[PDB]
Amino acid sequence: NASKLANTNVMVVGGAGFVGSNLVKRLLELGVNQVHVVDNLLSAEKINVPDHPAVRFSETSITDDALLASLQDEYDYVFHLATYHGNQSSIHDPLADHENNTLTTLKLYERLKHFKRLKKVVYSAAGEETDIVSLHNNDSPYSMSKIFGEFYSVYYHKQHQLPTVRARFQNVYGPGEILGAGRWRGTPATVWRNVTPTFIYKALKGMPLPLENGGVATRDFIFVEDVANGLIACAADGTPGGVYNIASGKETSIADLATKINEITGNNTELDRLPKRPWDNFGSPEKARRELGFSADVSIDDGLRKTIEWTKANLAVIEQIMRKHDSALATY
Amino acid sequence: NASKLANTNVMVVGGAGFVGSNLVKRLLELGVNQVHVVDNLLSAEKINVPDHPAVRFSETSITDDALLASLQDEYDYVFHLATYHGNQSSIHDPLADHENNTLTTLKLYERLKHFKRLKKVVYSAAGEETDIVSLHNNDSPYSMSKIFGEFYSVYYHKQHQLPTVRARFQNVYGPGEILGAGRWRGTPATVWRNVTPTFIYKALKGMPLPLENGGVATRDFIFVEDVANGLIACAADGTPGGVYNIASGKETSIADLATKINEITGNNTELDRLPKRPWDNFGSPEKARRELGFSADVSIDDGLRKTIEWTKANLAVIEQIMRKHDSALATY
Ligand SMILES: NC(=O)c1ccc[n+]([C@@H]2O[C@H](COP(=O)([O-])OP(=O)(O)OC[C@H]3O[C@@H](n4cnc5c(N)ncnc54)[C@H](O)[C@@H]3O)[C@@H](O)[C@H]2O)c1
Ligand SMILES: NC(=O)c1ccc[n+]([C@@H]2O[C@H](COP(=O)([O-])OP(=O)(O)OC[C@H]3O[C@@H](n4cnc5c(N)ncnc54)[C@H](O)[C@@H]3O)[C@@H](O)[C@H]2O)c1
Ligand SMILES: O=c1ccn([C@@H]2O[C@H](COP(=O)(O)OP(=O)(O)O)[C@@H](O)[C@H]2O)c(=O)[nH]1
Ligand SMILES: O=c1ccn([C@@H]2O[C@H](COP(=O)(O)OP(=O)(O)O)[C@@H](O)[C@H]2O)c(=O)[nH]1
Repeated sequence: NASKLANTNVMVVGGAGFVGSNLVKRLLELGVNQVHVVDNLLSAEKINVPDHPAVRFSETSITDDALLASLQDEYDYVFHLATYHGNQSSIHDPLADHENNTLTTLKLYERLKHFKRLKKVVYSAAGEETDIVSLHNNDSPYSMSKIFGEFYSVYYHKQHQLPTVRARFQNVYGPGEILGAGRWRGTPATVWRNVTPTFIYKALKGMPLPLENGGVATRDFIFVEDVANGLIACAADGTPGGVYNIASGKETSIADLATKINEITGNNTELDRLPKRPWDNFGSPEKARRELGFSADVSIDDGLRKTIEWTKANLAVIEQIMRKHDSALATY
Repeated sequence: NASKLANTNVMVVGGAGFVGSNLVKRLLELGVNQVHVVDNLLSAEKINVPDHPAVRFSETSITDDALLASLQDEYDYVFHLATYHGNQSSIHDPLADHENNTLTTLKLYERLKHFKRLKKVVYSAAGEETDIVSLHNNDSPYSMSKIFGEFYSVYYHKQHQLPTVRARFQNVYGPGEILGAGRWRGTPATVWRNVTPTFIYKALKGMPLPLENGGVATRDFIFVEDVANGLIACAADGTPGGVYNIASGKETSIADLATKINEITGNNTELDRLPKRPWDNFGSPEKARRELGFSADVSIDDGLRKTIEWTKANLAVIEQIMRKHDSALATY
């Protein structure tokens, strides 16, 4: 990254969220002058937004015309992390997705296009790096919104010199991701938002972890603190118009993820495991390493321990948050 | 195409426009039961929408929630031709483009997704056929909106079986395209909307045609009546989820276009021409021929004659329409 960020003014759109909150904490620790958090708490909890003399919090949508018109050219860096969480919610309501996942990026970039203090605008794009995409195998409106944000990022850079850097990451896990965070977004995935926190929660309650299909599917998990540092490196040193995978380069099967969670938590229950076959089943981190000196080196073992310790410490709070969706969960 | 369209109920979004109006006239002549024209007249004139017992006209945006909620499952075919006209206007105001070029397709498809009477939804996509696209060399928000409409067309077909067919065409010319049609959209291109009507207008006024760079650039022009028939063929016989170039397969240089316009009109003024060089400079029509039996066979010579005859007959009306933008044109 850098202390290029020291004493700077930063906006984090979506900064009350999982990746966002973690980014905000890291920015504060790097000595930034200001974080302007813009977040509508659609998929977040206000407890993730510090009450801090340096942290200004606008509890508004980044699509709000008044808010946009009120923005001043007083930012060195903008991190655009807002999204409509996530695939399942977006399928359920593509219009809610569009408002909070496509229009967000367009109206934000439209406001920022003539700002001159901006050094970098870092857009969380989802998951060497190529800039060719298929109309097919976009499984959700969410996936289309994310890709549309990359189209916008490239356009605004070429047309208006908006200094955009697209940061592609996926399968982020760690402290600050709260099952049930924010409003009901249509489906049980509002609760059960990703495999890692679902597994950690269930394991801490001594419950059998539900392995789907023997858990043969693999993912390149990345610890959230590495993602924060990756985003910061993109800001500091990322080439305007450019794109970087922020990735661990290491794949872990869901069976193995489950196994590790159970052993750390001491959850002594059965795992419906199966051997991975060739027909059962990722981005290279080399560009970010070479160009930004960035490496995501937190192992799945270290990362799971830190996540579990945080979950344990905050279990009551998380449980109380989850419970707000009990009646919608029963209706589904 | 077919008389598969005989006695059917059809909606034409954007049906007061250039391609739209021509499509509506051809539908009426093929004996359709109903055309529901939905058009906000943003880049169109109401004189292009017939007052007809069979033609219902909603002078509303297709994004209007009330209108969308009011739509009944009473359509056999939908043609989605609305756009924010065009590249230049979209650069000027990407937000106006988005509203009338991206959100249009999404909210339309969202309403139509559970309609069961629908045989085909034909989307005008702009310009064998591949479904791979680059984030680069999208010159405008318009170009991004058009591509986003293809993402949506593919998604809605795969997810909801919406029977979409993407019709890719460009450089359409002919009767019904009126210089200055609709509202001021920010730039002189509101008047001077395309090279062909600009040239025909100027030539009829005995003015030198402004050839840019000796006119070496070439385009595959297509007569609007061939485009209408191409759209109808897509509706009748196009494969759901699929895409077709609707194209002439013949390239004409702007110098040659200018030359032909001058000779038909008898405009006896100079042309700043240059020889085309290899470094100075299109979609195949074969898929549509093979699969739909569709061929765009109107030559540039025949098409220009028909267009010029229409322009001549309607010159006063067109001039009066153009004049509404005099004060915005002077301000630009
Ligand atoms: N977590 C992952 O593995 C993952 C993977 C790939 C990409 N991403 C991307 O990373 C970014 C952050 O995701 P996250 O996991 O922190 O999820 P998240 O839901 O916790 O964070 C998104 C934040 O955006 C906010 N938001 C939603 N609509 C808004 C609007 N209109 N205006 C302002 N804020 C709004 C939410 O309230 C939330 O705080 C997103 O862009 C996402 O697409 C995440
Ligand atoms: N003319 C060409 O060479 C060309 C080339 C490639 C693609 N296309 C595509 O063909 C289609 C028709 O283009 P055209 O040349 O007839 O231009 P056009 O401007 O004449 O027609 C577009 C129509 O859409 C209407 N419209 C705009 N916003 C609307 C909204 N929100 N709701 C309903 N209607 C709305 C306009 O009022 C207009 O009648 C468009 O999709 C365009 O992108 C045209
Ligand atoms: O309760 C769960 C939740 C998910 N998974 C698996 O964990 C993986 C999660 O993948 P990812 O987070 O990348 O998103 P997804 O692929 O599901 O869209 C998938 O293989 C799921 O089958 C599981 O076994 N049990
Ligand atoms: O008054 C004009 C208008 C345009 N043109 C040329 O005609 C072509 C029009 O191209 P097209 O319609 O496909 O759209 P464009 O390429 O301009 O975006 C371009 O080469 C222009 O330089 C011209 O010579 N004189």
